[PDB]
Amino acid sequence: EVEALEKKVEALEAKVQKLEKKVEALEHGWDGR
Amino acid sequence: EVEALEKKVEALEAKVQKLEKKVEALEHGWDGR
Amino acid sequence: EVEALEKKVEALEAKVQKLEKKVEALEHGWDGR
Repeated sequence: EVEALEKKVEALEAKVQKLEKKVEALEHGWDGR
Repeated sequence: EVEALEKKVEALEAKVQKLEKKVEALEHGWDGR
Repeated sequence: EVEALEKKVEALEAKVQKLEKKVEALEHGWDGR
């Protein structure tokens, strides 16, 4: 498990980082969005 | 721990998938949103 | 690993909770957003 868990957590971290950026752009209205 | 960790990661994956869909709908403006 | 995994999952849970709130505010248009 622990190896599989490591991979899924790393996937999630990448996805959470991208969502934070997208949501921060939506909240601030960057680039006319 | 490892059993608890598995459950929380699975919860997070579901939540991250729903957030991606919602944010992709906000970014693309689907359905007048 | 398992200790490191616990910390990253906890970080992710906090971040996912904040994103849910922000996205729910964007979807519902709370506070004129």
